[PDB]
Amino acid sequence: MRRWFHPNITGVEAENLLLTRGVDGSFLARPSKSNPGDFTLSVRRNGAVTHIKIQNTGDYYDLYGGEKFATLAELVQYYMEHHGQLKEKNGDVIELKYPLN
Repeated sequence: MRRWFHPNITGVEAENLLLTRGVDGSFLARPSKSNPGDFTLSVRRNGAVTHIKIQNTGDYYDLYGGEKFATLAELVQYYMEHHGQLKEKNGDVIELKYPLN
């Protein structure tokens, strides 16, 4: 739903927040600089932060592949509930565990 969304932050303030007040599995979503309109999930795992690109085609949201969603909040809820399905690049499963509010 809402509190893990941070309109207010840069990629670097996202890594700050997650490394000082996060734990592994902490995540937030934030507007993208790499492509406006889109958003990006900054996820903490193994002490580091990964940034995953969320596509907004204006017709649905996805992770440039995968299941399609009408809303951002629905995308994040599916991946919180469905633990094996978010994988970045090298098939590496990433757990969306603890929202960084």
